[PDB]
Amino acid sequence: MSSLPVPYKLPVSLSVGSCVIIKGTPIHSFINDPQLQVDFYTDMDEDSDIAFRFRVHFGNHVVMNRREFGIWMLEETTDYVPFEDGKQFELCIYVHYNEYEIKVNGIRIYGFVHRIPPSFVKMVQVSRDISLTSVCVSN
Repeated sequence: MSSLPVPYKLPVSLSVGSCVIIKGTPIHSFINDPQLQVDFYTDMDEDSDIAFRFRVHFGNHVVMNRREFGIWMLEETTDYVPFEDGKQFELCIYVHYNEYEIKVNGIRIYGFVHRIPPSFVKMVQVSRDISLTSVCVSN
């Protein structure tokens, strides 16, 4: 009604210089392990490979990884998660030549190096404990 379906699937084409911009609000923040997940898939089904998963445990940490043929690779984390319960955030994922750069409300929190070319990404999926207002791919 007032927000997009979650989980949400958007077909995309990414190039160097692209930015995936997600606007939403953390909800259910009183539960034990509230989360946000963003997956960059290489095809339209959820069994396809994942170039980049960004999984936030709100108030705790972010875990990032890549899946090929069902197998997860080298996991990366940071405890820098500057979201606010019940307040809208702007999550920007910039596609650079060498990495995805993740900014939360304008502040870089991480850079995840490409394991496969970002041009291989065909779909972005947003899931878990958010209300989702908008998603798009800019430039």
